[PDB]
Amino acid sequence: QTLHAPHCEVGCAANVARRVGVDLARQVIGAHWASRMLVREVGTFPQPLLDRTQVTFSAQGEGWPALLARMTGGEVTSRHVPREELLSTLHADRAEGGTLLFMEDRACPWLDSAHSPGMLPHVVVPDGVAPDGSWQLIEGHSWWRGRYAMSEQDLLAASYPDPDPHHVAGRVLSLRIRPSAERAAQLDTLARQELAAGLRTYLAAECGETETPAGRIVWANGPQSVPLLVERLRGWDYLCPLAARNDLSTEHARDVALGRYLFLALTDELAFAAYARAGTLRLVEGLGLAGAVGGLRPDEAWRLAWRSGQKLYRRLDRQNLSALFSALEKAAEVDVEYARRLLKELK
Amino acid sequence: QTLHAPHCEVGCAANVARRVGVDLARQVIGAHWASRMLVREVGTFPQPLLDRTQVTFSAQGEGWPALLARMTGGEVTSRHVPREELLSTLHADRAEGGTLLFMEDRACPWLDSAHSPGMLPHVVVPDGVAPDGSWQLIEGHSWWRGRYAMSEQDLLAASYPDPDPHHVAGRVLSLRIRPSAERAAQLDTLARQELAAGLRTYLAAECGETETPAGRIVWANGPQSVPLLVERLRGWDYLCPLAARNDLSTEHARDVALGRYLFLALTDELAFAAYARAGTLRLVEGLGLAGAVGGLRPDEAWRLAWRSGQKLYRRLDRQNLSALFSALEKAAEVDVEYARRLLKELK
Repeated sequence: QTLHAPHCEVGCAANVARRVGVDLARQVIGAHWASRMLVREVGTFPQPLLDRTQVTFSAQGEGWPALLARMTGGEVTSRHVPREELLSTLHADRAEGGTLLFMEDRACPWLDSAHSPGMLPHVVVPDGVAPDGSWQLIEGHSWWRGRYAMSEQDLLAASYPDPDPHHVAGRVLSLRIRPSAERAAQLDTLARQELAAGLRTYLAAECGETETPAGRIVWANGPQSVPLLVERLRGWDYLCPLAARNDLSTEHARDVALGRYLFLALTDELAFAAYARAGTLRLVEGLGLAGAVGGLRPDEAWRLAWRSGQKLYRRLDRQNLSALFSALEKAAEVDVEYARRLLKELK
Repeated sequence: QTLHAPHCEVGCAANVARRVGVDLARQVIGAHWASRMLVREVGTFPQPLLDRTQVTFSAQGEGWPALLARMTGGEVTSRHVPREELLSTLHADRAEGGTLLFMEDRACPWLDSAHSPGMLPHVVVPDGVAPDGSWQLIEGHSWWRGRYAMSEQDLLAASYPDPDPHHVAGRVLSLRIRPSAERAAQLDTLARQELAAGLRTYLAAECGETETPAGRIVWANGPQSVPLLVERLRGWDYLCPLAARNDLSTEHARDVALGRYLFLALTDELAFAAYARAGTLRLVEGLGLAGAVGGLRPDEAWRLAWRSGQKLYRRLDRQNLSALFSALEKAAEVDVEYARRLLKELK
C-alpha cells in the first residue's frame, strides 16, 4: 500500500508526493533521465577528508528535491528544529505535503541495527497520530516497506540523540509541494518538458572536476559514463583473490570490507537506475509514445545489472565481477539507443 | 640522513626542499600555524559519493604546496606524462627541485603490499640514476624512510599500471622551487611573515560550509577546532561494545573496520600536528622569539595525543577513548596559549 524505492529518502518522498497528487516515480524521477559516473581521488594537497579512492554511479541527476520543487512550484528545505517545535512542525507540513525526519539506525527497531547508528542517518515520514496517541511512520525503503507505530516519547528521543554522530538533532526536510489548481493540470506538460531537457543534458555528455577537502571530484555524464565506470572499476579486481582468502590479516580485511562496501553502494545505485528507467517508461507510455519509440527495455537491463551487483556483493569472484561488467555494458547500450529514439520523437 | 614525515607526501617534499636550500619543516610547515576540524555529513540530496559520516582533524591549513610556491617564488604543478617522456621529465625536474612520483602500493616492494594498490596512491621521489643503471627512489614516510633501488624497467611498469584504480598513470607533481640568490636571503624574513599571518588566521577562527557530491563539508578553524572535534568524536563510542562482540554481521563488521579506520587516519593527522608544531619551535628559536613563549611546548602535548591515538588502535575501549579526548583537550589549550603569546611578541 505504501510506496517504496531503493533509496529510503526517495521512497519517502514518493509517499509524500502521493498525498498531493504527484506521481514521483513517473512524473518527477521518470522525467529526469540522467547517467553519471563519479570519482573521488587524489587532487591537490592537502585533502584530509580523502580516505580512499572511490568510484560510484548515479542516475539521479539534479535529484528529486530540485525537480519536485520547481515542478510543483513549492519548496524542499532542510532545517534543524528545537525540540519543542518538532511536533508542531510535523503536524504543520502535513497540509502542504509532508516531512522527512532524520534518525539514527539505532532508533528504528524494525531495522534491527540497535547496536550501531549506521554509516548514514535514516529517514522516515511522520504520517499523523493514531487514535492510540502514537505516531505513524512510513518506511520508504523497499526492504522494510510499510507503516510503523512509535510513541511520542520515543519519537522525540530519536530526533535528539546523545551522542549525535550524524548530526541529526532535530533535522527535518520539509516538503511544501502541494501544486496550485493550474499547476496540477500542467503536470504532464512539465514532465514532457523535463524529459526533453534531461535527455539533452544526457546527450551533451559534459565533464566536470572540482577540488574539495574530501578530494578531487570528477564526473562524466551521458553515454560515456557507464563505459568509463566499467574501466575504472576494473582496478578493484584485486579484491577477488583477497576475498577468496580465509587466511586474512586485520588490515587486509579492512581493504576487503571497504572494497565490498564500494560495490554495495554501487548496487543500490543500479537498483535506483532500474527504478528510475521504469518511471521514465511509465511516463512515455502515458504520453502515448511507447509505440513510436519501440520495445526497448532499459529498465530491465538496469535490473539485470542490479542483480549482478547483488551477486557480486554476496560473493566477490572474478566471474561475478566480469558478469557485472557485461550487464553494465549492455545497460549502457540500451540506454543510449532508447535516449536517442525518445528525444527524436519528442522533437 | 634522509628526511621523513608522518605523511609520505610531506616527507617527500622535505627531501626535495633540501636540494634547493629550503628547510621545509622549519621554514615552510613550521611557519603555518593551523588547527581545523573537518566533517563530511549528509547535505542536500543527492550525494552519491557520500558513503559515511566522517570527521577528521588537520593542522596543515593551506598546505605546503601553496606555501612552498609562495616563499620560493616557484611552482608546484601536477601533470600526467606519457610513457616516453617520463624519464626525461624526472631528469629535467632535478635541476630546479624534483618530482613527486605517484605510485601504487604494490609497485613499491618495500611496503610489503603486493596484494593491494592501497586505499590511496603512494608517493616517492626519484633521485637520479645510479652508475649501474638502476634508479634511486627516496621514501618520505617515517616508518619506511630510506632509499630504494629500482630497475628502469620496473620504474616504467610501476608508473603506468593497468588497470589503474587510483589513476596515477604517469602522474607527477613537479617541484620547480629553486630560489634565486636574492630570494634565498629572504626566507627567514618571509617565514616570520607567514608565521604571523597563520597565527592571525588561527585566532580569527572562521568556519565554512560547502555542498558537494561527496556530502556536506563543514570546517572550523581556531582554538575551538579541537574541542569541537572531541564533541563530535564522542558519537563513535558505540565502537567499544560493537568491537569485541562476536555475533558480527558482514555489515556490522564493516562499521567496526570503518570506525577503526577513522581513528587510524586521525592518528596520522595528530602525528603531523606534533611534527608541524616542532617545526614552529625550531623556527621560533632561530628567529629569536623563544623567550616570549617561556616553557610552553605544544609540540609535546600533540605528541602525547598522537601516542594516545596509537594506543586506541591496539585496544579500542572506553578508557582509551577518554584518554585520547583528555590529551586532545590539553593540546588544544596549550596551542591557544602559545599562539596568543607568540603573536603578541610579533606585535
